[PDB]
Amino acid sequence: TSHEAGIVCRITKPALLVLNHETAKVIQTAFQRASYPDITGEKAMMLLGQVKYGLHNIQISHLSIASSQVELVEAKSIDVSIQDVSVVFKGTLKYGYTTAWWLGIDQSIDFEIDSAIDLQINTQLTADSGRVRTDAPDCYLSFHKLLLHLQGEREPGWIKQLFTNFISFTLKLVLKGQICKEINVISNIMADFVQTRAASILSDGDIGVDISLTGDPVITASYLESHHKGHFIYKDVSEDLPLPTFSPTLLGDSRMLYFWFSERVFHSLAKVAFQDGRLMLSLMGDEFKAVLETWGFNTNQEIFQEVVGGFPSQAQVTVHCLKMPKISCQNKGVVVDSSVMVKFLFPRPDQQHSVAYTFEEDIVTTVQASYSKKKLFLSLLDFQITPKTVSNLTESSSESIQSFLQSMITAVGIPEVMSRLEVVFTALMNSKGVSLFDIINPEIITRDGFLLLQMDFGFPEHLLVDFLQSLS
Ligand SMILES: CCCCCCCC/C=C\CCCCCCCC(=O)OC[C@H](COP(=O)(O)OCC[N+](C)(C)C)OC(=O)CCCCCCC/C=C\CCCCCCCC
Ligand SMILES: CCCCCCCC/C=C\CCCCCCCC(=O)OC[C@H](COP(=O)(O)OCC[N+](C)(C)C)OC(=O)CCCCCCC/C=C\CCCCCCCC
Ligand SMILES: CCCCCCCC/C=C\CCCCCCCC(=O)O[C@H]1CC[C@@]2(C)C(=CC[C@H]3[C@@H]4CC[C@H]([C@H](C)CCCC(C)C)[C@@]4(C)CC[C@@H]32)C1
Ligand SMILES: CCCCCCCC/C=C\CCCCCCCC(=O)O[C@H]1CC[C@@]2(C)C(=CC[C@H]3[C@@H]4CC[C@H]([C@H](C)CCCC(C)C)[C@@]4(C)CC[C@@H]32)C1
Ligand SMILES: *[C@@H]1O[C@H](CO[C@@H]2O[C@@H](C)[C@@H](O)[C@@H](O)[C@@H]2O)[C@@H](O[C@H]2O[C@H](CO)[C@@H](O)[C@H](O)[C@H]2NC(C)=O)[C@H](O)[C@H]1NC(C)=O
Ligand SMILES: [Cl-]
Repeated sequence: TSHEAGIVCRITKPALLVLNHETAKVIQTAFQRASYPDITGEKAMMLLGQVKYGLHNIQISHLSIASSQVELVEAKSIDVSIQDVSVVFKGTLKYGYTTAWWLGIDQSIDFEIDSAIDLQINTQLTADSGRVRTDAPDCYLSFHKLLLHLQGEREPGWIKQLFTNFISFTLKLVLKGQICKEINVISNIMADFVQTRAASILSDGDIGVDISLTGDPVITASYLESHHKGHFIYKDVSEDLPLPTFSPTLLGDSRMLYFWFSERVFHSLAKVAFQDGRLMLSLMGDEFKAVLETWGFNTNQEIFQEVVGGFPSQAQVTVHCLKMPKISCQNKGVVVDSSVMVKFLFPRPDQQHSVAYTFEEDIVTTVQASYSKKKLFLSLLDFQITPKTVSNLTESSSESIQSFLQSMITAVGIPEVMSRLEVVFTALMNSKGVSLFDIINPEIITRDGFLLLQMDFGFPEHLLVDFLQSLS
């Protein structure tokens, strides 16, 4: 089929398989969070009269898991089978022979309950409140054993029989209610957390993002796919604009993670970014000098002397966008068409001899992108510069002074701004946790109308441990 979405996330079977390595940590958390209530009553026992009993303070004492498999069922669910969770519970048995007063005082015996269980959890994914919800109403438990063992192996005659006939089957059913219920809460905590962190990665100060879902997620034998709006929000105003169409066939399913972004999302980001007054740069005395030195030039050079010239520590250059930049994705790259104002001031003791220029121009850049060693790299495939109105502010002006400045915009300006841009977007990623992941051979691929992120990842097994630990 086809979906209306600004942003699409596709998590493939291979990704689930490396995620499955930590299924046991999740099941462990579920058992540790479950409540096991006191089992009490007072029953007539054979030859022994009314006996009042209670199993008390049931606590998990040991828990291990043998293995887990994961399978995607087309249009239905993510199905995880877990074999041989062995749980040892401990508790305290308290009873007294109520009617048989001649048999002596009430008793207290420590016990353990030993079980082995296979679980089958079939999780369905649905949209709720623009959020992906998880639901496993089909959560199967199969007990291999549930055996009571008293400390000291005491048997007056009524205990093993009572446990077997009145206690285990209703306990099994209580166990299932608690475990399955708690599998459901952890699953929804983990789903909601990812979504909130996704949104956080796309947010900054007064800039937020709406990644509300546009329909129920999709499951096939090969992947699962969520479709989001991707509208940027500025000071809590958003524009609920029509959604671009998305075609599932656009994506492969061999990498672990695919992210498809419409160019409409870039339009949205350029829009709020411009509104926030962010698309600007200022270089004063020694910052201007430092920028030239980065690109292999030097304010003390002969060729800079007529422009800068005597007081290079007092140079001033500003760039700012005049209107919102225009961003397109194309097969060749991402094209940003920017209308800028570049202002120069290289003062002299006499202000009449200060070189002072302003350049209104469109600069169009075709850019390709790389991710490597935890950094974003931006590449210039080509550029075009078309001035609209150049102004000199003093008499100190010449076709060759103007052409020096233009050449600086081109040779130093463009590559400097690109450098600053990649540094800024890399720091936005890092500060939101992206650095912590092992992103493996990611590809950034531009096409007509959309950008593609494809990658494998490594899951630092300690990150899930700490998150589950942080749940308390
Ligand atoms: C679409 C991207 C917009 C930028 C591309 C336009 C090309 C540039 C066009 C013209 C250049 C002229 C001006 C050059 C100066 C910019 C270069 C630079 O020097 O610096 C980049 C700055 C960051 O500088 P600054 O914030 O300190 O402001 C400084 C301003 N002053 C001090 C007043 C607060 O501007 C920014 O980066 C703006 C972006 C910040 C967005 C923050 C929200 C985080 C959201 C998402 C993260 C990534 C999205 C993931 C992919 C989804 C698809 C969209
Ligand atoms: C993480 C999901 C990866 C796989 C899904 C890929 C889809 C990606 C979609 C969108 C991108 C969103 C990014 C994913 C979220 C992690 C981002 C992250 O890098 O965040 C780091 C933090 C660590 O510190 P902090 O929480 O204090 O935040 C403060 C962070 N600072 C201090 C660095 C600023 O948090 C953490 O890493 C918490 C890590 C544990 C949370 C796992 C939640 C669900 C993941 C796996 C489920 C395992 C179940 C196995 C069953 C499989 C059966 C199929
Ligand atoms: C992994 C590398 C991350 C680094 C990526 C850096 C790229 C940054 C750039 C752009 C950010 C893109 C923003 C896009 C918006 C995405 C929206 C977005 O966040 O989509 C998320 C929606 C929910 C979910 C489908 C997901 C994640 C994992 C899923 C969960 C894993 C386990 C969960 C099971 C239910 C657990 C069952 C266990 C039990 C023992 C039976 C499961 C499947 C629930 C749903 C999530 C992606
Ligand atoms: C001495 C100096 C005097 C000169 C004065 C200066 C004068 C200069 C004047 C004007 C300069 C203007 C020209 C420069 C404009 C260049 C435009 C320019 O560089 O535009 C680029 C801006 C960043 C971006 C939007 C882009 C394309 C790629 C995008 C990236 C793709 C994925 C990236 C994700 C966030 C990361 C996911 C990776 C994951 C962690 C695995 C993403 C979306 C970041 C944003 C970029 C185009
Ligand atoms: C900006 O410099 C002007 C002199 O420069 C030339 O003309 C520019 C338009 C530009 O093409 C540049 O490359 C050329 O070198 C200057 O313009 C005029 O004014 C002065 C004094 O009134 C006059 O002597 C000069 O000959 C005039 N030139 C022309 C061709 O019009 C202008 O004064 C200056 N701007 C300001 C406000 O300082
Ligand atoms: Cl006894």
